[PDB]
Amino acid sequence: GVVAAAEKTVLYVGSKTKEGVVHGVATVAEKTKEQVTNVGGAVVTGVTAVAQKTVEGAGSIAAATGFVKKDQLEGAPQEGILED
Amino acid sequence: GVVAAAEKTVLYVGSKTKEGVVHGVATVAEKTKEQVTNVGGAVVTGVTAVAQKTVEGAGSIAAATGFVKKDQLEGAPQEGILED
Amino acid sequence: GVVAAAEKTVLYVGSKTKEGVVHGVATVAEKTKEQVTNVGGAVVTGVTAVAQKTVEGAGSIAAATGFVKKDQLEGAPQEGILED
Amino acid sequence: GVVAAAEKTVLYVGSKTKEGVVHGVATVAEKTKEQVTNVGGAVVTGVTAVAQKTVEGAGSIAAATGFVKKDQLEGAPQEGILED
Amino acid sequence: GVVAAAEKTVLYVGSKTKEGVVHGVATVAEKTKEQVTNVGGAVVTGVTAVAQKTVEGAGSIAAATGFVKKDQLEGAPQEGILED
Amino acid sequence: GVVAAAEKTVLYVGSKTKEGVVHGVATVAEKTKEQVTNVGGAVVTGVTAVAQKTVEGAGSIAAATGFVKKDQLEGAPQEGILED
Amino acid sequence: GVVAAAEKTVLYVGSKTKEGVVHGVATVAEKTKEQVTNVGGAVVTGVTAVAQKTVEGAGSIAAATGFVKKDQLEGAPQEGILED
Amino acid sequence: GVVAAAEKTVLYVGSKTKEGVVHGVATVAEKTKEQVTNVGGAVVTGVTAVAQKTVEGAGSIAAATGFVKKDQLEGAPQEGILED
Amino acid sequence: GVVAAAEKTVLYVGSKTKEGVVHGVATVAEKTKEQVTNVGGAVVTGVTAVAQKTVEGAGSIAAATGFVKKDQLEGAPQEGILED
Amino acid sequence: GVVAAAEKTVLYVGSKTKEGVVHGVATVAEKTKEQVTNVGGAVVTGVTAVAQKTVEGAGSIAAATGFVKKDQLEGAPQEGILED
Repeated sequence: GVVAAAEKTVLYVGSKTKEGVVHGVATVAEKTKEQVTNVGGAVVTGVTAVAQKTVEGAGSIAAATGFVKKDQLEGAPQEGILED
Repeated sequence: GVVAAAEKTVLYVGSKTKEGVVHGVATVAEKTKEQVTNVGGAVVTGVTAVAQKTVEGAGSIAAATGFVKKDQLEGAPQEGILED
Repeated sequence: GVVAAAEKTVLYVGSKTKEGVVHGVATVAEKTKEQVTNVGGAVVTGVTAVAQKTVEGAGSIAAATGFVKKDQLEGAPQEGILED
Repeated sequence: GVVAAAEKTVLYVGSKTKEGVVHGVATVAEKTKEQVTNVGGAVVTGVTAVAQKTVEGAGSIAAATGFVKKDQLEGAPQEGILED
Repeated sequence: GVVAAAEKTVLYVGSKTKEGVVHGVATVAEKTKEQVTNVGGAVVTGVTAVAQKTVEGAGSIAAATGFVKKDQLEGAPQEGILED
Repeated sequence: GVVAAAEKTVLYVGSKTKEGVVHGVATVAEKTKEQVTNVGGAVVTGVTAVAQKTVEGAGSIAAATGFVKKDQLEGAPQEGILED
Repeated sequence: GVVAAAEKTVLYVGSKTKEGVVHGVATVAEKTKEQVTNVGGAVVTGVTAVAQKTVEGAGSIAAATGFVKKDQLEGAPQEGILED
Repeated sequence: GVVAAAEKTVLYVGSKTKEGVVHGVATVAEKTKEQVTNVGGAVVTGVTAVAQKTVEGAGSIAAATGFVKKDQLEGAPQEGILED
Repeated sequence: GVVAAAEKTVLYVGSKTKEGVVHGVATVAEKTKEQVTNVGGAVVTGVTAVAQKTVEGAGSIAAATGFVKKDQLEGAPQEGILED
Repeated sequence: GVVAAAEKTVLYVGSKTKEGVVHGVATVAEKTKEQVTNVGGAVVTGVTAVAQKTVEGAGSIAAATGFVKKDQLEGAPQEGILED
């Protein structure tokens, strides 16, 4: 793996790794408006400076699935009515 | 793995790793408005400076699933009525 | 694993690892408004400077599931009526 | 594991690890308003500077599930009526 | 495990680990307003500077579940009426 | 000056002023080193969250003058010798 | 000056002023080192959350003057010798 | 000056001024080193979140003057010798 | 000046001014090194989030003057010798 | 001046001014090195988020003058010798 060896008989020996890293982030937001309206699904908004490492599995960042329907032998409606 | 060895008979030996890390983050938010309205699902908003490491499983950050329906042998409605 | 060895017969030997870490975060929020209204699901908002490590399981940060319905042999409604 | 050895016959030997850590966080919030209204689900808001390590289980931070319904052989309604 | 050994025949040998730790946090909140209204679920707000380690179980911080309903062979309503 | 008047025959009348004010300050300092060496002058360091108001005089914050020499009818030496 | 008057024949009349004020300050310092060495002058360090008001004079915060020498009809030496 | 008047026969009347003010400041400093060496002058470093108001005088923040020499009818040396 | 008047026989009347103001500042500094060496002058470094108002005088922020010499009827040397 | 008037017999009347103001600033600095060496003059470095208003005088931010010499009826040397 990540090994460092020196055999003396100034000196520098080094091994370094980086996986899933986020450095310096600077952000300014002044006059922001955000509306979210959902009825029967999934919504993901506003994800900033996120890091991850997964070894023996599934890695997911900002993932949205509306719905999972695995039935066996009723429906699944959604109704976003808006009027004026 | 991450090993460091020196054999003397200035010296520097080093091994270093980084997995799932977030450094310096600077954020300013002045006049922000946020509305969230949901009826039958999932919503994730505003995730900042998050880190993770998972070894023998599934890693997920900011994940939204509306609903899971695994029945066996009724429905699942949602109604977001808005009027004026 | 993470090992450090030196054999003498200035010297520096070092091994260091970092997994799931968040460093210096500076945040200013001045005039912020937030509205949340949900009826039958899940909502996650405002997650900042979070770190985790999981070894033999599932790691999840800011995860939302609307509902799980695993029946066997009624419905599940939601009604967000708003008027003016 | 994390081992450090030196064999003498200035010297420095060191091994150090970090898992699930949060460093210096500075936060200012001046004039913030927050409204939360839920009827039949789950809501998580405002999570800051949180760290965790789990070894033989599931680790979750800021997780919301609306409801779990595993029946066997009625419904589950929710009604957020608002008027003006 | 975490071991440190030295064999003499200035010297420094050290091994140190950190799991689930939160360092220096500075927070100022001046004029904050917060409203929470729930009828039949779960709400978690305002979690700051929290650390945990779990070995043979499930670790969860700021987790909300609306309700668990595992019946066997009525309903579960919720009604947040607001008017003006 | 700052006056407020109301003449009735909900009401709000208000006059407010702010001069030399410092609001919410959050600061974290983790591993800081500072060396100061002076021989014949003035040094000012590390001034944070300071406010002042002066009306009929001179206002000064973090002011350094090396020396004032107003003689009338010897010298003024300084010697910062450093060696290795 | 600061006056408030109301003439009735809910009501609110108010006049308020602020001069030289410091609000909420939160500070964390973990591992800090500071060295100061002076021989013949002035040093000011580490001034935090200080307020003042002066009306008919000179206001000064964290002010350093090395020395004042107003003679009339010897010298003023300084010697910071450091060796190794 | 700053006046507010209302003449009734919801209402809001307001006058407000701000002079020399500093709002929310968030700062993180992790591994900082600072060396200062002066022999015969003035040094000012590290000034943060400072406010002032002066009316009939001179206002100065972080001002450095090496020296003032107003003689009338000897010298003023400085010697920063450094060697290796 | 700053006046607000309303004559009733929802209403909002307002007058507001801002002079010399600094709002939300977020700063992160991780691994910073700073060396200062002066012999016979003035040095100003590191000035952040500073505000001022002066009415009948001279306003100066982060001002450096090496020296003032107004003699009347000796010299003023400086010697920064560095060797290796 | 800044006046606001309304004559009733929703309404909004407003007058607002801003002079010498700095809003939201976000800054990250990770690995910065700075050397300053002066012998007989003036140096100003690192000035951030500074505001000022001056009415009947001279306003100056980050101003450097090497030296003022107004004599009347010796010299002023400077010697920055560096060798290797």
